[PDB]
Amino acid sequence: TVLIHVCCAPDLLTTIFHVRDAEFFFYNPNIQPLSEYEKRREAVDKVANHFSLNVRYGEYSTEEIRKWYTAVKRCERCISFLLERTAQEARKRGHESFSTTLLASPRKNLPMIENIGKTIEEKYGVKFFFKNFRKGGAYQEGVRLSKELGIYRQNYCGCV
Ligand code: SF4
Ligand SMILES: [Cl-]
Ligand SMILES: [Zn+2]
Repeated sequence: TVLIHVCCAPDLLTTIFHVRDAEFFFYNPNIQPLSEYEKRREAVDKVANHFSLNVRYGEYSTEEIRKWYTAVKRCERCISFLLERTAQEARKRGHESFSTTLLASPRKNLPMIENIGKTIEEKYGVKFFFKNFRKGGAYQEGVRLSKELGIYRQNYCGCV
C-alpha cells in the first residue's frame, strides 16, 4: 500500500487515473491564508466523496505553519518538508511506500521531486514511488474531470 501526499484536487484527479489502491494524505501548511487552505481542502474532499477515496487530513495550525516557515532552492525545501512528514506518516500507518500528487503537476520539476523522494526514502525506509503521473494523457483526463466536477483550479502554488 502507498501513502500519497496530496497538494490539490486537480493534481489528485490526474493521479487517480493511474493509482489503484492508495491512502491519500492532505498536508500543506505552506498554503496561506487559512481561507485558501480551506478552499483547497474542500475541493479535495469533494473529489474524495465523488470517487470514494481514502483521504486523511493532516495538521494545519499556527505551530505547523511556523515549523514550515523555519524550514524555508526554497521550493526544494518546501517539497522536502512536505514529503518528510508524508514518509513519517507512511511508516506510522504501516504503508511500505509513499508518493505525492506533485508528480502530476505540470509546473513542477520531476527530477528535483524524484531526488527529494529518494533522499527521504533512504532516511525513513519507506519506498518512494515515482511515476510520470501526467503521462497516459492522465493530465488532460484530470482537466476534463476537474471541469465536470466543477473543481477549484488554483491560480498560484500556495505560499505567500
Ligand atoms: S512556490 Fe510552491 S513549492 Fe515553492 S516554496 Fe512556495 S509553496 Fe513551496
Ligand atoms: Cl499544486
Ligand atoms: Zn497540486
